[PDB]
Amino acid sequence: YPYPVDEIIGGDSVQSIQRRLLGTNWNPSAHDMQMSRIQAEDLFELKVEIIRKMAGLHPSGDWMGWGARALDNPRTATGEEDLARLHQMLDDLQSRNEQSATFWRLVERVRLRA
Repeated sequence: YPYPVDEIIGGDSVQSIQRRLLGTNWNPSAHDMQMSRIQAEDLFELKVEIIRKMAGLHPSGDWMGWGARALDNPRTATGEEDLARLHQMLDDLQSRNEQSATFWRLVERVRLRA
């Protein structure tokens, strides 16, 4: 796995995503810790790929500092985006770059440098 669990990219880390996945489960079993860690690693790796892509497509956006917040979903239980949806977003950016709906949606969401 390419990232230590405490390395922060775009304002998130594996550990911070795991904490969000755990939600109100303040005393999780070892089983729930394992499950949330595996899911958090998968989400983080994908988020980083999207954030790095957007950082170049959108230099005015503070992608490396705050990009993870632009990938939240207000309609999910944890606020994390669905894994398959993140894959769809990355495919859209890889296929169509700044001509994609994903590019424009993310440009509108993200905090700017200025």
